[PDB]
Amino acid sequence: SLLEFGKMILEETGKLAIPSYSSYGCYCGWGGKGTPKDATDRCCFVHDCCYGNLPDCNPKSDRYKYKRVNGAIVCEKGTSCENRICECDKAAAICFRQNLNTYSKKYMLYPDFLCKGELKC
Ligand SMILES: CN(C)Cc1c[nH]c2c(CCCO)cccc12
Repeated sequence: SLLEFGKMILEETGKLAIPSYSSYGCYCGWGGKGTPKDATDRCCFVHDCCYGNLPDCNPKSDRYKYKRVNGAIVCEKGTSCENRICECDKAAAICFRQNLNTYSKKYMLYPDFLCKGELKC
């Protein structure tokens, strides 16, 4: 659920999900169109696509458990939807950490009309 995804992001990057990653670029947040603006936005695009592979799951409200083995994020065994949601979130969190160096505040509250073009998952 968003509760877990948020904690995961804070732990990884030191930034709070809202508002560092809730209105960033074209895909971090509501976002569903155009070309991702940068690497961080690409993390959100892939994350959206990952959720897209689970039509009968509810990633926003479905809660899962995960532990930290010294750095490493380890998804704990739950229902199959829970396990797959967790893997999607874990990947996004790592992708965010990996691209912290290029995160630009000029992409926060990014305008909708500038999200142009198209990209299939
Ligand atoms: C009520 N509320 C705050 C819902 C909400 C907060 N952050 C969200 C993200 C962020 C995911 C982008 O990385 C995606 C989809 C929904 C939400």
